[PDB]
Amino acid sequence: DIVLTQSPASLAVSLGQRATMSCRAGESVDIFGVGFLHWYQQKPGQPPKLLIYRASNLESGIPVRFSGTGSRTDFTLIIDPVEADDVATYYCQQTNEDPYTFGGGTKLEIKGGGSGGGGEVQLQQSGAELVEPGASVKLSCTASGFNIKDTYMHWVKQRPEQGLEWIGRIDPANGNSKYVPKFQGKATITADTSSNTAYLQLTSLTSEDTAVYYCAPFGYYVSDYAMAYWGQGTSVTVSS
Amino acid sequence: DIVLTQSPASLAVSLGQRATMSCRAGESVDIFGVGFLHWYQQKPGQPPKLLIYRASNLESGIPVRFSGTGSRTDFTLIIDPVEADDVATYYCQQTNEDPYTFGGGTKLEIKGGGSGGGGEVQLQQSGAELVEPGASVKLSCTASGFNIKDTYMHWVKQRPEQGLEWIGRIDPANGNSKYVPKFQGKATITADTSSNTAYLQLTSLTSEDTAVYYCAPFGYYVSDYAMAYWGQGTSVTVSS
Repeated sequence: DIVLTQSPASLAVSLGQRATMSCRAGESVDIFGVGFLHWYQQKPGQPPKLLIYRASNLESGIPVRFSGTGSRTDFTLIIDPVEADDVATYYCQQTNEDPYTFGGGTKLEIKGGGSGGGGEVQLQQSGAELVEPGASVKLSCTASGFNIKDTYMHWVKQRPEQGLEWIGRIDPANGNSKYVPKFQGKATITADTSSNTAYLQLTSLTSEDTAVYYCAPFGYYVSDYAMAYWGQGTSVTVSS
Repeated sequence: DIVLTQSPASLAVSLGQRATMSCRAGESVDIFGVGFLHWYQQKPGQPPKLLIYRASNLESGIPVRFSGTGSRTDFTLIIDPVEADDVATYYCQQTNEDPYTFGGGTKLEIKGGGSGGGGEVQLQQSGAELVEPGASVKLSCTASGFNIKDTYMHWVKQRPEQGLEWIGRIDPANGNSKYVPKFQGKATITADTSSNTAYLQLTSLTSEDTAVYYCAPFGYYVSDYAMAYWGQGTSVTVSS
C-alpha cells in the first residue's frame, strides 16, 4: 500500500506564528494533477475533523490560514498564523488507493506552555450584581487558553432586549485604553497581566446602566477577525 | 460613527424556507474590496455567537445553510433552509473603524410550517465498552440525515494516543464488505438497511484492541471526496 510519514512528530510554535508539517508518501498519491491526500485536525479526545481535501482544497468553514500544498509524494500543511485553539494533532490520509492509509500525525502545541490543557479558550465574568443609583461596579473577566497581552480586551454592553454597544478596549501589553466618547469618564477599563484579568469599572450608576456586560478578546494574535470568543457576561441591575 | 441598520425588526419563516435579513451602513465599511461586516446569532441567556466574518466568510463550525452577502454599505444574511435551531436574534457588527458599532438586530422565528425535515448529517455510536480478553464486542453506528444505503460505511481504529487505522467498509446496499487484509479474520462489518445503522464486530479481543473506534460515511452520495463526517468514537477497553 501507500505509507505516509509525517514530520515533525512533535511541533511547538509560538502564538501567531507559522507552523509547517510535511507528509511523505512512499508512492505517488497524485492523480492527473490532483493529489489524493487529505489533512485532518484532531482535538484531544475528539473525532478527526477534515480541514483540507485533495492536497489544497479547504473544507467549508476552514479559514485561509490553512494552506495545503504538495506534488506527487511530498505534501506540506501550513498554518499561518497559528491561533489559540490550534493545539491538536494533524494527520494526512491518502485516498488514491486502498488500503487508505493515515500518517503518524504531528502533535501541535502552543509555546504558551502547559503540559496539560489543549486550547479551548474561555472567559470568566464575575458574578451578577445588584446595585443602586450612585453605586459603582468593577467587573472582572479572567482569560484562559491565551495570554491577554497577545491581544486587546473589549467590553460590550447590552440592555434587556437590545443591541450590543461597544464600550471600549484596553491593550494589556502597554496599558493603552480607548473608549467610545460617551463612555470616557464613566467607564474605565484596566487589566492585571499578573493574573491575566480584564476589569471594567463603571462609576456613579444610573438605571441607564442596567445591562449585561461582556468581555471579548480581539485585535492581534487572538481574534483579530471578529469576536469569536465571548465571555458569558456579568449582569448588572440598577434598581433604585 | 458608522450607523448600522438591520431589517426587518423581525420576521417569521416556515421550516425549510429561505430567510434573508439585511444590515445597511450609513457609510462604507469596505477597505480595498473587503467588507468588514460581521454576523452573530444570539439566543436567550447566551452571549453572541460569531456566524459570518468579513461580509461572507463562514466561521469554522457554522452550518453551510448560512450565507453572508453584500458590499460597501448593503449586506444580507441568508439562511437556507431554515431549521428550528435557528430561532434567535441576529446582529451585524462593523470593524471598519472604532467605535465598532452594532446593528439593532433582527429576530427570526418559525411560523406555522407544514414542512421542514432537514436534519444535518450525524453519526451516533454506542457507549464505551469494557470487556475481557477473548470476548467479542460489537459497536454500533446509527446515522441520520442520510441513508447509509447510498454510500460506504467505514470504521477507523485509533489506539490510545496513536494514529488512525482504516479497518474496512461495507456497502449497506448489498452487504458488500471490504477489510484491510490485516483485519480479515478478526473484524466484521455489517449493516441493516432499515435500522439505517452499521455494526463493527471484533472477536477474541485483546489488549491491542483497546482503542477508540469511529464510523464514517465515505463515498458516493455522502462524502465522496474525503471523510468529512465522523461518529463520536466508541471507546473500547480490555483489562480482564
